[PDB]
Amino acid sequence: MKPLPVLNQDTVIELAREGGFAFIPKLAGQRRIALADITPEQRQRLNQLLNQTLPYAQEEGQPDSPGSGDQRYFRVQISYYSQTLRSEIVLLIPETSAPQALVDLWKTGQVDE
Repeated sequence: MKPLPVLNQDTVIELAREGGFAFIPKLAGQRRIALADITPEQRQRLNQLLNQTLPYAQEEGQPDSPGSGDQRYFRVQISYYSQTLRSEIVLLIPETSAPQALVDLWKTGQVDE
């Protein structure tokens, strides 16, 4: 088993949602976090922060919640640089098919299990 690349000093998660019908800033919802662009403490505090916010935040509205737009899609780009494996992984799939991993990656951004 080789689960997703755990958040390390060489991990970079970047997710962005687009689609709908009209190009509107509010429909951006972009989130690019690069651990390699911050300090060790900053990373740990960041992960713990967001995670600690989950139980302190509202509830999710199913893998695909209602709203405006006609064609929505999620784009998750996981950039991981290791010794044996050094590359990035981009995934783009419509919201209508957005798996729990996608909806969870944009919300928590942590390995699903």
